[PDB]
Amino acid sequence: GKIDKILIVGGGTAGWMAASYLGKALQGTADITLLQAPDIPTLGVGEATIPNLQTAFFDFLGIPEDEWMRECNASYKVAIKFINWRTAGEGTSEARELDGGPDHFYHSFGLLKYHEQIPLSHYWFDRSYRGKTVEPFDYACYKEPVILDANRSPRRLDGSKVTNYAWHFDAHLVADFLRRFATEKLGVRHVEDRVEHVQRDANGNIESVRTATGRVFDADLFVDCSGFRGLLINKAMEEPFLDMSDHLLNDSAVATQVPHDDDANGVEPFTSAIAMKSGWTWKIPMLGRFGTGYVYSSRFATEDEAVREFCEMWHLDPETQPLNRIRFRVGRNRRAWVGNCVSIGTSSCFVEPLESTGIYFVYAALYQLVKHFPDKSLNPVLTARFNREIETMFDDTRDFIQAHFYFSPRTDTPFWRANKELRLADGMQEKIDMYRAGMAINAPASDDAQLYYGNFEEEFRNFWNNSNYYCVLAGLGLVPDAPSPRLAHMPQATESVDEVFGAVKDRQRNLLETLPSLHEFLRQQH
Amino acid sequence: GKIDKILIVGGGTAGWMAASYLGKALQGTADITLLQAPDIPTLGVGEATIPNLQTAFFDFLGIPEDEWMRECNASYKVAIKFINWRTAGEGTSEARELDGGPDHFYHSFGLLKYHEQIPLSHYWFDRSYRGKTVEPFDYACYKEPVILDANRSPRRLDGSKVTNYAWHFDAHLVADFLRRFATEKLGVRHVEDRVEHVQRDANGNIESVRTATGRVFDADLFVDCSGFRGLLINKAMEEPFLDMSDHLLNDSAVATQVPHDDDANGVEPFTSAIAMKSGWTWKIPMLGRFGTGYVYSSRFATEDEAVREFCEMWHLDPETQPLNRIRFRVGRNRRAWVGNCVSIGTSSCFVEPLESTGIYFVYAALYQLVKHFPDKSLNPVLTARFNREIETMFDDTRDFIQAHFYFSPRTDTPFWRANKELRLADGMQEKIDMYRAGMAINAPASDDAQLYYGNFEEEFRNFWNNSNYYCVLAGLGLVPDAPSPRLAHMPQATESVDEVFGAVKDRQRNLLETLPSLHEFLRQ
Repeated sequence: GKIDKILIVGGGTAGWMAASYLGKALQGTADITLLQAPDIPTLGVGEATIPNLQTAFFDFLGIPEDEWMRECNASYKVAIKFINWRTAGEGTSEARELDGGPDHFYHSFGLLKYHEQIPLSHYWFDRSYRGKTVEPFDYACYKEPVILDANRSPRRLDGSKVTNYAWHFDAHLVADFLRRFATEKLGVRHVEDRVEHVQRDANGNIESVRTATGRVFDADLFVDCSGFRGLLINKAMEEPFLDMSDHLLNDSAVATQVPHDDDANGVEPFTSAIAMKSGWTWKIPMLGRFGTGYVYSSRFATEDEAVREFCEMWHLDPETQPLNRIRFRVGRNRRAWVGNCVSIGTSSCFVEPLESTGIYFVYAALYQLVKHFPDKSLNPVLTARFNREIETMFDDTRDFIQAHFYFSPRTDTPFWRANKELRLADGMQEKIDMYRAGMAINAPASDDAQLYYGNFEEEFRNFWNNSNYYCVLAGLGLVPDAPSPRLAHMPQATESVDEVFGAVKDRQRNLLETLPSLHEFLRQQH
Repeated sequence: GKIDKILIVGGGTAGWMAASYLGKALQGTADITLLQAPDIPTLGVGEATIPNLQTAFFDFLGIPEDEWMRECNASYKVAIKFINWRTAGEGTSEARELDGGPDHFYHSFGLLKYHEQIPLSHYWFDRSYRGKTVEPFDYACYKEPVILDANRSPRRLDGSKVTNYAWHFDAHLVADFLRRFATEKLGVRHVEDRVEHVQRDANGNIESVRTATGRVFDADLFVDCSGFRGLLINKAMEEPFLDMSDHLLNDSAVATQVPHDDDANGVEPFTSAIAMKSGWTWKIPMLGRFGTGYVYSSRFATEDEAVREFCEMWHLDPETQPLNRIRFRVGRNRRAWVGNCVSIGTSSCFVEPLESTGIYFVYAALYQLVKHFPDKSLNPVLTARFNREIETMFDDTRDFIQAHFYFSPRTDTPFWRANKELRLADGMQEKIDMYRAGMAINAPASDDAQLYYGNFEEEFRNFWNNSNYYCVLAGLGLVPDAPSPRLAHMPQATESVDEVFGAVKDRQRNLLETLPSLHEFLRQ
């Protein structure tokens, strides 16, 4: 028979996302309960997202962007801005000078146009390599950088959208919002209780969960949203966790939230990823405040050193500033789903938030869970395919992230040097090989915005694509060995591409002149 | 420095396709010569194709469908009709009875509708498993079977397309067309001569090709289109061919062209794949003629037996009917491209034409070749990526075709029983497991037709998709173990699905009444 009963263990963000998505997907055909025990609450230190959060998650739920944004005090994200990844020095919020300008580059959500079937990146590098341009890749190929430099809104005062964007918010507010939504609109049962004992049967499946009050919860399917502890997937099911520290040295964070006077300084329409001596710091602007965290490697800095260098960066008192000290569990389970137990969220996998993938990993996995939905016979092929989708989503992100450090030119601290001594995974070395040979890496099948950020399957298959790779690699200074050989056979195309770079320049100038500041737009809403 | 000179060796279908495509892609920036020896030419036994022949090949060349179709006396293909794959007996052109009707099923180019993000196949099976319908998958889910039963045109008299379609033609005619195009409009040099000696250098790359007349041709890149011989890739470069007869028993054919009275019988808008005792037989309708070929396994039938059983099927006289007897090389090179030598066509790989992939393999490889186009330094990464794309293209097709034989329920001859004793490749076994578990296999990311058969990278990535698997597997009688578990959680979706089946029944009925016969349309 069908799954009748689902027990979600863990509240927080993944828990209530799971409750909401499953509540919606299976509405009226399964009874869902979430077990949540109270925890020491943390500061809201900020979460950055990607555009398909609206199209894959909130639209699936039937929640308009305006409804959730209002309740979560959200702001807009047009790009990640990478600061000081190429220059030596202390951890500072000001960009250093590099070749006549600030040491920054953007990874934005813009689409990279094709010209005559070839991505603009390849024409850019062709001209760069032959000294016909010295303009950075991101300024040449995307309208976004010029308007991000001026803190522009991604929407006009009349509401019309000029660029792809996503969101900055306090995760706690979003979890709250979803808890209200699941319990009130979807009849998800909320039980405040603490897991004391997980009972397994002779097949290794979870039979039930007994709580500290002595209540027993049985279900056909268990969803582990307990975070790093992995109370079901690791403690009960004994599934091993794969530590990825031969690829990823960062395992810790110190974080806080800082009041901000938006009236005096405006709001930045981007996340900042500020390179540090032994890691990097996020800055996630919200309304009246920003979230910030130094992600660092315990192998290269003590907790005290990280605290001191994070506080000094922001001119905060390390003795009195409210701080979150976090030790992460980096990596993934050998298998995300085992028996009748599916892990979702950090109980499944975690990588540092360098590319804003944390929330995405939750709803991407829920999408895959519903796609591979079992009945009570729990057909093993469903479980196996789900696992393969999760493993690829994680490993590809792990690789992509590793490359941000591996290809930094910095040699100034033990941390930056040690990153160059790690190996890239085989699959990543293959992409780098291709990239050096002038190939696109996972070119999107279409340069259409909507078809990509609006159709989840397409986006899941092609999650890190050529645009993403060139932003990061060319950003850091890794470029191909020579221009794509095809281009020498396309003289007309290399002439006419001039008008494509020109149309980018025009949009850059026109948007810079007509767009209001992000702050101007936010005040109008509120 | 860039590739300045290309030598194509061999000038049949693949050679002239290669000449046209490269001549177009590299126009004015590379000198191309084609070398072709006068061979005993074969009967035109017919070729069936898939819709992206227009969008990925002829469109690339800038040649309208009307131009080439008229010059190659082409006809229209809407589907492959599989006949007698489920019933015991002799090789006959007429479908036997099975469960109250003819033993046939269609594999159409039509698109399978999604309903509530789920392919129609899944709702069909759910209804079928629960005894709500006895209707075959193809008639439930596609408008095509009903209009194909009546030999309807895929275009109205006014020109409007009512369904996806491809083409039937004599390859010899298209190749001529392409020869005229490459030579007259793209400056490709045609040399009629035989290869006598291929000289290689110290790195093992081809330095030059010397001919029987003593002429010496050098190039930066060599394209082997020499067919099964592999004069360059296998013989000169010594790249091993990988035989794949552990997945595919068929290795031979007896083929001919049969005159056809279109005025009396009409023209079938489909290729027929007619199951035989020791293989299967294609029927490819053209204008006033059909191409036909018995594809068979030499391990199960002698050439004589095949000849007799093929001639008896079509009421031909074996003593006087012109026949081609072919022995195929089944499989692919270990690597399609080695050093400065790229194989394109049957010099590269071959599988029986059960799913009309032969021409597709040429332009698909040509597309990949241009995408991974080298300079004179022959970056090893471009070569390896190209090789990987060819392996996958080929192996996926090999697997899909094996499935046509492995899941046939026939046990009446040694040939049908021996197919069941082969192994499916690990990738294919995984797909079958997924299918049984109620999953879509390689569902199209989009429900949309144009975006699929009109964007090559999209179709290459997703070439055998869920629609194809269901057509063939459900056609043959392999269906999932139980309905997709999701559907029991979608009561509103399984209710509203009825008006989707209804809409198909409607289009069936409507087009059956309003469409001209294919005969009618061709005459125009």
